[PDB]
Amino acid sequence: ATPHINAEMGDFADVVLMPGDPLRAKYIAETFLEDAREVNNVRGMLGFTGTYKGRKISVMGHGMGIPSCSIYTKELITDFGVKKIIRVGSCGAVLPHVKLRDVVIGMGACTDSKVNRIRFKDHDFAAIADFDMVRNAVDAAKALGIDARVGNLFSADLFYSPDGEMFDVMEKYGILGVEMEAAGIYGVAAEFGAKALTICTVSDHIRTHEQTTAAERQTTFNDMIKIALESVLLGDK
Amino acid sequence: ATPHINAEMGDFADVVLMPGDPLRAKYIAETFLEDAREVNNVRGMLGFTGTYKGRKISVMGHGMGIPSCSIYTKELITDFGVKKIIRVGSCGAVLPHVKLRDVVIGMGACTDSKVNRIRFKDHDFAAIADFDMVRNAVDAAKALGIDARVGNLFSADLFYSPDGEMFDVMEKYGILGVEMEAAGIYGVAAEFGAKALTICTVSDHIRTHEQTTAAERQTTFNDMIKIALESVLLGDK
Amino acid sequence: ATPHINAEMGDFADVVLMPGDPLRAKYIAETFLEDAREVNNVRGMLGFTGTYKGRKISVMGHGMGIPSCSIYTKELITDFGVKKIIRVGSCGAVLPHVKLRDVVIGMGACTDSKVNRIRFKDHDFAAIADFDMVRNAVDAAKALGIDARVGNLFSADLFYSPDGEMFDVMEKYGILGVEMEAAGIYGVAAEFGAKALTICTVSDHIRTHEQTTAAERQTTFNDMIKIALESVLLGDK
Amino acid sequence: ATPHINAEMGDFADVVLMPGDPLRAKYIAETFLEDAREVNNVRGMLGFTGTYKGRKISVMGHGMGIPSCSIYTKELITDFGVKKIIRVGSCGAVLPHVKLRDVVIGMGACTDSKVNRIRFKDHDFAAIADFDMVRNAVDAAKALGIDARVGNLFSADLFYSPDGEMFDVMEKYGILGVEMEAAGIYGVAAEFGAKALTICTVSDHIRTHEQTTAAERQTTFNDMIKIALESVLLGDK
Amino acid sequence: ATPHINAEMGDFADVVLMPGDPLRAKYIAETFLEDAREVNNVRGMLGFTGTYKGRKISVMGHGMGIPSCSIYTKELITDFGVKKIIRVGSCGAVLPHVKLRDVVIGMGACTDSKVNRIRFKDHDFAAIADFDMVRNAVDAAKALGIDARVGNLFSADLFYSPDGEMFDVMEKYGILGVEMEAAGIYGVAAEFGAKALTICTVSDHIRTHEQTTAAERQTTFNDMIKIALESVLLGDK
Amino acid sequence: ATPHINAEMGDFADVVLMPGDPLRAKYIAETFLEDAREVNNVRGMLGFTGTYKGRKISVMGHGMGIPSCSIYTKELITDFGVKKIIRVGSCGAVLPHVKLRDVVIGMGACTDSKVNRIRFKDHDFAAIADFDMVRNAVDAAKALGIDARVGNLFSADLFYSPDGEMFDVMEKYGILGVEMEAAGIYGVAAEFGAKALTICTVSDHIRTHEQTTAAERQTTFNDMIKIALESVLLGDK
Ligand SMILES: Cc1ncnc2nc[nH]c12
Ligand SMILES: Cc1ncnc2nc[nH]c12
Ligand SMILES: Cc1ncnc2nc[nH]c12
Ligand SMILES: Cc1ncnc2nc[nH]c12
Ligand SMILES: Cc1ncnc2nc[nH]c12
Ligand SMILES: Cc1ncnc2nc[nH]c12
Repeated sequence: ATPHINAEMGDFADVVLMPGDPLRAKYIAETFLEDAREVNNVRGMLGFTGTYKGRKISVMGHGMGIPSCSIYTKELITDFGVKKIIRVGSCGAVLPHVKLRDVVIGMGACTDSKVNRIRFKDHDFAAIADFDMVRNAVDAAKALGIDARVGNLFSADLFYSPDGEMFDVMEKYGILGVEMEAAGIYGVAAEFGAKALTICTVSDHIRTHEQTTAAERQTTFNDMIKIALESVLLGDK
Repeated sequence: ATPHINAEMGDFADVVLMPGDPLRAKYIAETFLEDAREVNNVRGMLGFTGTYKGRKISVMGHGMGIPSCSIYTKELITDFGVKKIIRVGSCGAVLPHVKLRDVVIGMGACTDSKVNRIRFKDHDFAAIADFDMVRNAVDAAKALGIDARVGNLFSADLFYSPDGEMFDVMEKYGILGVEMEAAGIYGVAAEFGAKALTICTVSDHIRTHEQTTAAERQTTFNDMIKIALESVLLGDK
Repeated sequence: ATPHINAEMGDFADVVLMPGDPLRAKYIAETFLEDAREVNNVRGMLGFTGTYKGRKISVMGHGMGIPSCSIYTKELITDFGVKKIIRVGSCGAVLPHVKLRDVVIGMGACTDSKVNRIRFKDHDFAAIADFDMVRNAVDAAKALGIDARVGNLFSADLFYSPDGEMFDVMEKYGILGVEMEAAGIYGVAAEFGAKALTICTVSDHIRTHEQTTAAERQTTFNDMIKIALESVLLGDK
Repeated sequence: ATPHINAEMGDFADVVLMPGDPLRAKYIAETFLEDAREVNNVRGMLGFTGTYKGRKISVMGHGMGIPSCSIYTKELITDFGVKKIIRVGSCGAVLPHVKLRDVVIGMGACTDSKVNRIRFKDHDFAAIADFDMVRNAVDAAKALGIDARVGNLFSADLFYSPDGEMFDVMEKYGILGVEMEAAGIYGVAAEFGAKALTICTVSDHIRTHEQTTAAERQTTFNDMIKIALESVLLGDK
Repeated sequence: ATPHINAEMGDFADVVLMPGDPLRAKYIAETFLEDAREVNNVRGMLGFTGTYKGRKISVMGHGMGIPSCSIYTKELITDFGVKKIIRVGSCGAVLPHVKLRDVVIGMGACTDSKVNRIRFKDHDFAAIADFDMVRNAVDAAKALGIDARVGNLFSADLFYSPDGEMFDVMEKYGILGVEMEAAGIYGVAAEFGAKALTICTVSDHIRTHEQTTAAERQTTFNDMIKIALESVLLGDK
Repeated sequence: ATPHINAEMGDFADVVLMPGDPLRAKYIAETFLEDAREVNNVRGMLGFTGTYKGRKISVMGHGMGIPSCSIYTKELITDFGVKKIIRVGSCGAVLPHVKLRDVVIGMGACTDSKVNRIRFKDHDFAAIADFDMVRNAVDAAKALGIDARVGNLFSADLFYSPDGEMFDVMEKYGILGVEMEAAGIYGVAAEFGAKALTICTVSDHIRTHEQTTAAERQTTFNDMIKIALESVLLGDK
């Protein structure tokens, strides 16, 4: 057991999907995992382990923010033998052509945070995902007939940022989506030798100002989850 | 209802106690509040509103890290008329003379986060608590015969910091406790026009390594909650 | 004798009031101290030690700017056993509701100086005053029927700042007064193990431009000195 | 015609291969392209356009350092309609498990340069390559029986860096190779909406300097060019 | 009259020598100027105007630190028609070969301060003296048979710096002397269109740890002053 | 022989002239030096040694950007005993009173590069030329009836800077010319104990782009070389 996870080695699979919302983890466990057992509830950060098409898989919330997901992923990698982490969340759109229900894969992640600079002698550390995991995700989305956009995400420390001019910048440099963990998770993965990937569905559009709500929205969220789950299956083969 | 809180203007008191852990907010509602009523459960961030010796009070977790509490404190302040936020949590100590279970009042909060620099044109913004709130807490503590140090806290972005030596710097400058929120909450308070104070219980020494133990946790934690609740009363008078 | 103070251990009281202007230190010695004795004149930075209602007190100018007062406060603390430093000066206001002659207590001090970043590994060090000293001053002020705001000051390196807009940022974050020392004095206090507090008289509005006028200066200045001197008494009791 | 490219729109292909040394550009043109025609001589930075298996392609040296290649890549993107830039060169390794002559694909590029911060409001921009180009290169390498590693490169501003401890950091964070352009080219591509990729062959090892014959170097360099060239064909399919 | 100088246009010469110590200004006025009249005493910062070999010359203290000298030089340049400022002070040695009684001329000045970054969009502004003034100084020293070293000075914000490793750095890059104003004065000169120069005599040796005291020491200080005075005479011709 | 210079100690003179474009190096050698012998061909960066009025002198292109010239200047200083480096090239002007073909001597060089901060503990290093070399160049220019301006140059990392407002800043602070190497060469020279100078001729004007005939350009370029060459002779005297 670690400070934020009350479980023991073996309780988690070597791969863990991680949404920001713990309630979302329970939703993933019951919707896609068979024989899912809760392996953690500390601070209400629900974690589950089960199987997908016979493969052992875990899913657990990481809370909101780089500081939050950093603790959890680190504890998973160094104390529970987790070798892969796939964040599955929502991001805000900045690019006009990126429509809602578009699955976004963060090959890289820009950031507002100072954590990677702390780690990298105040230089620029390019926070990137594991290449194979990105490829597995793209191929899985393909097999499912889903159009995935691979590019840069932006991990912000302030969901309510005082600088709105930054969004024009993110747009100029092609940032595909804005969220709050990717850069943090990739920094932890590189620091402790594991692999990570972040997948997002666009729920908000800071461009055309139009969030999402319909059966269609929830269908895209599940597609993302399937992409994540199927991508690990391809990784095993 | 805001993006992370499903409640309506009026569901919250004008003062809100906030621990990091949502499960603690619940325990506080059940232990110190009468007519406890759950006003939010989005993302499992349990929020309660009740009464303490006649005063309307609210208690809701804020999650871990500056990005997490910044979201909640902001939404409470701008959409629920919350005037005062009182963070009640745990912190690690760096000063040898600061022993476990000690109660620390964060008059100020240092940080390695970039949030305030982003707000303050990259200059040094002194993240400070509201003076009256600090004084109220100091007084409530004396009335309860409890010792309470007043000074600087350090809000870290990385619980698992790769910069060990920074703790020597914290010690040299008198940091009373190491946590992960104060500086963010104080930043938001100044930005959105509210008042805040962070009270922390010394859960361990970053040096010695002695995580919370036995039933000591409850007494001290209850003392902190007692100090914060009473301080709110002295504040009204 | 230190490099900038020709005095000997014992020439100074354990508490020292310090205005920026050396000529003010003299006026204070003559006006409020009995048995006033000049203990330093190096670089014309007049220093005095006398008695106030029986208490041994010292008053010496610290010059203008963080680099200047850092030198003096440091030498007093490390070579003359000075335990408490109380800066008593003037400040420009940025908040419309803060009017001229207002008395401000710097609980905290923001700055655009790099001194604290150099001390704090380039992180954010919250330059704060000693809590008891702030409280003593707030009380001394009430006993004198004087209004005194408590909050953040901004210590600027450039009196003639080429960044006008920064004042809007100061206003937005509630800076009560703009001066040029607080943050440095608080930094030195933490570094060398002493206590400090900065009290300022609002000499004008950075906006309106209304430099000190008539005999109002003397009354208010004397009120500030009265508040600082009395605060030292409440401190001993 | 631009400040450093004396040619007209159409003279270059929509895809440009760029070696560090200009001499290599002429070699590439006469060794792998057919019907090559010179298109630029300014500053001795030779430029060539021709075909590889029917595909129109251009090659030209980009010089050493982020500033040099930023000039050329920018002009090609905005004035000659270039859509893809592939830098082909050498790099030094810091990882023991990375051998000389190993082919490294830079999915991302870290850097100690300020060009990206100046572009990104002083935040962390993750300088990444175009994902499809990365996979094309990996698949082309596989088809040619060549082993290819994908990950981070480090673009140094100083070949003779005053800091030797930084190499330990690079190793700790998995940097595959050290060179001097990638982060700059990726920044430029992002700024002007184009795609870029950097492929390097491990020339030396900052570790234990091994040894390679001019013959072995020849083979490796041609493998890198074929990879690059075949990757372009895969991209078209 | 300006906020820190109680004088009127004409009271100062268009050239002003400035030592840090106001008492030193009086020493210069009486030792080298004929018919010297005090033109300022605000805050005890003595200023004088007289003639040297028939030329109108002024001398005035600037206090200690960039923040201090910035105010004074700015007020002199923009309100008293001063076109030239020559700081004449003392500096600490860092280079072994730079002996005591060596006259140092700061063609440039490095710094710890953030003031020039505030002015220069956070970039590197090379704080330099006016070339002609440097040349006049070198020629004047020559005519007097004095060996002047021209190079870089280092303007520190902290006379008592917490980082001693910086001195090795200053030494590695050939900094000839350490003081506290040059960089500030050069920033003001460039900002308001005037010319400045800083001349120093080495009084302390942070290398061999040996200050200076003798008739010889005071002879070198006067040589520096003569150099400054004679250099302006050459400037007029 | 070094990584970028295939020559041996003695092949170069203790003084090296460096133009941006390598083609210019061959021109300088056959137009102003006698008995010239090639000493380097690596990467097409031609090197030559010979004599000018009996004085041994070398010339070789340094490429574009701080990173490029830093490599070459460092190797020449540490491996070929070079004592003086004179960069001769062009620059863009931002000051209206600075006309095309004007000769500019860089006593100092500002920059937006991080190389000097990385070298100087993140402080402001004033990248300055060797004073004697500056005066030699000014005197040589005078002797040749050429007008020469002395002051700051700005070494940009990005020829195509995203910020256009910075040019206003440069103008406000008197920058005489914009180029891309000076600050880097001065940094290197300071690091390895050598002397450097940068001389530029105003090629274009970021203001109103005027016009110059290839003939006028020829004349101006030769004037700059003579200046440089004659300045070396003056330095020897
Ligand atoms: C609109 C917005 N801004 C910042 N971070 C976000 N994550 C999701 N949506 C976001
Ligand atoms: C090491 C550390 N960092 C931040 N918050 C903490 N609480 C307890 N220990 C902590
Ligand atoms: C503009 C300004 N800056 C710093 N200190 C001051 N006191 C009065 N006005 C001031
Ligand atoms: C140390 C270093 N820096 C930059 N590029 C390189 N290629 C090989 N070694 C290198
Ligand atoms: C020793 C020392 N350190 C820092 N600044 C100084 N000015 C003069 N002497 C000095
Ligand atoms: C804009 C710019 N940047 C860098 N070097 C230059 N030479 C001429 N113009 C230039």
